[PDB]
Parts: sequence; C-alpha cells; structure tokens
Amino acid sequence: SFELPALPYAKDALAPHISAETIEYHYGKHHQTYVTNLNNLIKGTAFEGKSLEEIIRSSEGGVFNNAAEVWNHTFYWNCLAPNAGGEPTGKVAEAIAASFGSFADFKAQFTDAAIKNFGSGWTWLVKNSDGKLAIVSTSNAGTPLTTDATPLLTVDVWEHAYYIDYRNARPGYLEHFWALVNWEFVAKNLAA
Amino acid sequence: SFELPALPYAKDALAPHISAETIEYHYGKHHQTYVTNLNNLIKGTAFEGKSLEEIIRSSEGGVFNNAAEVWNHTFYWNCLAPNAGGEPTGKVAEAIAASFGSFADFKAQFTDAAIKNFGSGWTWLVKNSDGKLAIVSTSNAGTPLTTDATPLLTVDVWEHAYYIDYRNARPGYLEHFWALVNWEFVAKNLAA
Ligand SMILES: [Fe+2]
Ligand SMILES: [Fe+2]
Repeated sequence: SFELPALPYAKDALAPHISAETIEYHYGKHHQTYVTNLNNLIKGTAFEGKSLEEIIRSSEGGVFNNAAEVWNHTFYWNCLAPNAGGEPTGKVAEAIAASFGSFADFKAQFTDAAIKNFGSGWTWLVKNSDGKLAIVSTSNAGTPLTTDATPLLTVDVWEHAYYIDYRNARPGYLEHFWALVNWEFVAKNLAA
Repeated sequence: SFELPALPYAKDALAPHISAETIEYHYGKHHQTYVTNLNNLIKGTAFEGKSLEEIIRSSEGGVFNNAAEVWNHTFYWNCLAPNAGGEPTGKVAEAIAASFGSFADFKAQFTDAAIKNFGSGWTWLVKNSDGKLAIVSTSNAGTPLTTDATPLLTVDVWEHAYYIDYRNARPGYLEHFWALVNWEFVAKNLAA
C-alpha cells in the first residue's frame, strides 16, 4: 500500500532547468506507474508488510525494478529545489574537498560519470563504508541501497528525465542539474 | 573510419508514425554521435580495417557499445519505410506462420516483448542457425550479432526513439511501428 510521496515543490518550481511538462510526465506518469506496479506486484506476497528499503534489499526481477525506481525517484525529487544549486558549504563542502580534491573536481567527475553512464540509469555521490565519498553509477533500476554505501545525491540519466528539455544533449541537462542541487538534502544525508 | 549511411528516405517519410523531428534527432544526432564516438575510439588501433560486424564480434566496452549501436540503427532505418506496414507475404509470411502459428500471434508476442523490455534496448525477430524463428530482446547496445542467430527485424525501445512523439506511451509507439515495417527488408534478411 505504498503511496506516491508529494512533490517537495510546485511542478514548475525547477523551471527552466527542468520544465513543468517534464515533471508532469516524470512524476505524474513514470513515478506514479512505478508505485502502482509495485503495489500490484507485492499483493499477497511476503513483501506486503515490508518497508520500501527492505523490499529493495531482498527482491529481484519486476518487484525490484519497481521498488527501487520508486525510491530512486523520491530521492531524486529531494535532491532538487528552487532557489538552490551553487556551491555547498560546511561538512558537505569539506568532505567533497577531501574526497575529490575540490568541489570543481567533484563536479567534473560527477558530470563525466553521468554523461558516460551508458543507457538508462542513475549516477550517485555516496559515502562508502570506509567513510570516504565516491561517485558510482548504476544501470536501470540499480541503486547503492543494495551495497553498503550511503546515497547522498543522485541524477536520473534515463532519457525520460531530460529528453523533453534537452533532447540528445545529456550534458546540457547535467549543466542545469547543478543549478537545482538541494545541498540541504545532501547535507542531511551525509549527517545521518 | 566509418561514415553514417544515408537514410533510406527523407526525414518526413515515416510521419505521423515517427515524426520528422524524431528522425532529425535520432538519425542526425544519436546515430551520428555513435559513428563519431566509434571513429574516435578506433582511430590508430587494430580495430581499423575491420568491418562493423567484425568489430561488434571482437570488442567490449565503449568500442562495442558504439559499434553495435551504429549497426543497430542502420538496420532499424531499413526496417522502416513509407507506404509499407501491413502484413508480409511469400516466404516471410510462411516462416512466421510456421513458427508462431499466425502473423497475429507473432505480432502480439513481439509487441508484448518490446513493451516489457526494461530500460533502454531493442526487441528482435531472429532466425536461429537451425532455421527456427524466435523473438529476443537485448539491453542497451545488445545485438543478436554476438549470438549465432540472424537478425530479421527490430524495434528500438530506447526512449529517444519515441519520447518526442509519444512521451511515456511506448505501447502507442509500438502500434505505429507496425504501420512502418518494411517487409521487403525482412525478406532480404531471411533469404540471406
Ligand atoms: Fe526517471
Ligand atoms: Fe536509437
């Protein structure tokens, strides 16, 4: 009985970086469908009373794809915000500087990883179990939740995430992604 | 060095099933970029002098992804045509009827497979070396060329192939795909 969590802002709040139309389809159709599909697939199964994270860590096939995508998108919406972007400060800035050399280095590494993540997928900033930050990419519904690394930030590189606004120019999408990064969410994730 | 083969028709030939803008981007940007990236990866290497097929059957990583996608798209453009679609005749009709019972059954199965293919990929009708026909789906740049089967027909289900025209409605795209199938090409593939 999972529900589609409410968007953290107005559907046109990320314009012009991500259009209101993209949110309408991405959130209203894609994300909503993953929720509906997940609910239908777990009915009557041992997954019924489990948390979303629990299902993601104990499933495969269709149940996994839908559950992971539900979580990935909710995390994604929280990674964005209006009147945000720019450079992080405090603990996040310090951790990024220590793990990548500088914010600029991190930004270039994250951008490159995201652009080169072949096909559909996600690119993440995570804190590995060794306490150091790293950038990793996943394919399709893949998520760091199935590992011992903690997700801090992500960018959806499935084409539906940017085709309406940037067509083939995934790099253009990444450029604008930086103008939307919600460092408050990233900071919360790192502080946990 | 590889050249992007000319499209078998003007970019408006498949409209309204596939729009001129989709062709503009799909052929003019996506396909072209695969050619460019392939060229840059193989320049000055032992992959020079090799056919596209030879590269696909002897590579991995980026070389394979780009080489395979170049071939897949050229094959795809030949699978589509104006004033086509409908149902096959002659040898193609016979083979499909013998393997799937009827064209209607084949059509339903191919469509179902294409819709279910998760993430980016392709759905194919192939002929195994023993003469049996089968429907197989691949992920990302995956192609039957790396197997023992012969590609007869394919549909691109990467989101860029249909998002401009159908957004998330991949089923609608598949319906319109059938109005474009170039059975003459399929017959050539089967007769080889
Ligand atoms: Fe998405
Ligand atoms: Fe394509």
